[PDB]
Amino acid sequence: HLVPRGSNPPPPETSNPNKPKRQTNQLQYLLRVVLKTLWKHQFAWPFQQPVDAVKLNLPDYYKIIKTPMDMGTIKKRLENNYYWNAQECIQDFNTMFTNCYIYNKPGDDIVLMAEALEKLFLQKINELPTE
Ligand SMILES: CCc1noc2cc(OC)c(NS(=O)(=O)c3ccccc3OC)cc12
Repeated sequence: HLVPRGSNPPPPETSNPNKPKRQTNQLQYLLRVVLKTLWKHQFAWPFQQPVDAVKLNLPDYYKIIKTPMDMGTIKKRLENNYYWNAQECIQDFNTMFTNCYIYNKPGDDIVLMAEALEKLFLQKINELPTE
């Protein structure tokens, strides 16, 4: 391991009692449809939890990525009704993807994984119900 255990940041928050939130049918769909389908995809597993820079030997990760996001966080945010609207959640997915494409080079296996999840994401977003 390039770096000691403990060198991960605290994960992104999944609750914030003073943050405004609302349940919308669009947020319900984000959980029930979008998250559940990407979650069980064969390429999801690197995205199901915060990047463990220690375990995975990416000691530079949190030098480069200052706004981390992952689908474990997003799943928790949806289940806990953290969001005010669908857009704040979509923002989280886009942040997760962009981080991957910033950190890695095009064609790297991790990027092909993210690209495939992103394709499916965008397909499922396409059918977002009207509020
Ligand atoms: C969002 C998770 C992530 N973003 O960028 C990464 C780069 C990684 O190692 C190259 C790893 N390491 S890994 O063992 O989880 C891994 C996953 C898929 C393909 C290759 C790979 O490690 C070489 C993870 C990420």
